[PDB]
Amino acid sequence: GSHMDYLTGKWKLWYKMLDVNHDGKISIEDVEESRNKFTNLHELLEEKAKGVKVDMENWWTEYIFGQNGPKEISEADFVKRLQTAYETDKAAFVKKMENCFNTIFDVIDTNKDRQIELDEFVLVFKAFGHENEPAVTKFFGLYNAPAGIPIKDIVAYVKFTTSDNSNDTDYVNQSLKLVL
Ligand SMILES: [Ca+2]
Ligand SMILES: [Ca+2]
Repeated sequence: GSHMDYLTGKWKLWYKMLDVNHDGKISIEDVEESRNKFTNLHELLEEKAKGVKVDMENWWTEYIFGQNGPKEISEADFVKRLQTAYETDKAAFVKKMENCFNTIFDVIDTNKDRQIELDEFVLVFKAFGHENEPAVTKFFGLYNAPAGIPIKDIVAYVKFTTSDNSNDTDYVNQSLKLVL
């Protein structure tokens, strides 16, 4: 239904952000390119960087790939598995999406002040291959928190990945059509 058609569009858009190497699959080269450029661009040294790399890779294997999952994920396979999950238990699906973005936004939280500064936010996109800096910054401005968007803005990506309502004012859906 239309609930699903609007959601399918957001899920496909979210797939293109995750596919860092624009090859139509989610694979280990995506995990490696994103984690390597995240640590390098935060001026991290070898130990703290590898610890950040373990954290990034655990996020991918838990919330994207899934245990007992395929080695590579197409967009079709990605939307098929998210659709099946939403149809079987929506409440559980929302919780998993909450748990997902809670994990990643803590990685993005580099100073650990439990908020997402402008610098932390532009760099996760830059690490994930997205260099539209005026569009990331205008995206940041939409949340009226100039010096710090609190990490309970995973509720924005919860809306983006779980809401079935085409009427929502979704700043994530709006700005990712500009950044990527
Ligand atoms: Ca890829
Ligand atoms: Ca921070």
